[PDB]
Amino acid sequence: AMGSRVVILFTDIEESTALNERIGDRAWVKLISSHDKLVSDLVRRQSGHVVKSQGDGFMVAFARPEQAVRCGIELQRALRRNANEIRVRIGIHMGRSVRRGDDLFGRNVAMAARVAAQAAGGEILVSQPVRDALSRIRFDDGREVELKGFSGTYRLFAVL
Amino acid sequence: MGSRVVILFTDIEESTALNERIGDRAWVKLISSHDKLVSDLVRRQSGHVVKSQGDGFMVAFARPEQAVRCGIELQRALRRNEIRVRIGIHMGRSVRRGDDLFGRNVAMAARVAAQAAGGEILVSQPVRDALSGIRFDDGREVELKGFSGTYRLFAVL
Ligand SMILES: [Ca+2]
Ligand SMILES: [Ca+2]
Repeated sequence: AMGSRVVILFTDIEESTALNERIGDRAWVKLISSHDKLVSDLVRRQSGHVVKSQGDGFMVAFARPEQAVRCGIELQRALRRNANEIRVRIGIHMGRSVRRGDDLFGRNVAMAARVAAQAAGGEILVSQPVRDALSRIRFDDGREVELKGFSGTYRLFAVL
Repeated sequence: MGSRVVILFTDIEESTALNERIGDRAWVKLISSHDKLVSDLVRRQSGHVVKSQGDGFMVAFARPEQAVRCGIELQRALRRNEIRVRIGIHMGRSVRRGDDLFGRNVAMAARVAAQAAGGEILVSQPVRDALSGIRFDDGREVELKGFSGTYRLFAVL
């Protein structure tokens, strides 16, 4: 089979451009640097690696889905603690994808990005394969969506 | 808010549908050759690829004519070859740290590219004004997400 199994987590900040415009570039560079360090550290704690990041978005790879979910939960908790300003959406999907360079390519990379794009600020959504892989962490009963660039319907599950 | 820089974004129109159509094997081959093409052409105009992810590139140039020429050669090259790519170009101060670019003008460049049609090179008004060899349309006025008001964007003819 083409490619290797990987669990891909995408995250990005809700309305980051408006935030940047509000607080100005000096404050934004500090904010996004602090955020990057936060994400990086929490990823490393779950034996993940940040594959790509640009602006307010990150693509992260894990070997096991429980690591990816644990990382998301800790990130959302950490962001809530900080707020006591920044909300992030998190999406997780797993499947085979092709490593080329220090990037990942293939339909399951794109799918992971769409699972994330479906998530509200403050929310962690996972694809059905992730939910099913973790069925033995708690999930809602899912909602049915259609993902940009893909035919058919997909059920996405919120982490509780 | 950092050094003056010209920022070019490009990305493939509906790459996901494309991937699903030809399959991963074919897609990885396609995007690998596309990456080679873009990298080649950027270097030809003294640009520097700052970030690339999936079907997209963020590119830095010193001068707006370099960015526009690069965009023109890339569209021409792609025609000689199906994929359509959006190209957007903006200029302004951006913070350049750790081999990356930060700030509102990076976001603005991405918004300009996102407004471009496949096969189009769209530039912001500061880029058009700096180039006053290169011909533009009369512009179109649009809202860009995250920014207040409207912006006039100009296609390269
Ligand atoms: Ca965002
Ligand atoms: Ca695209």
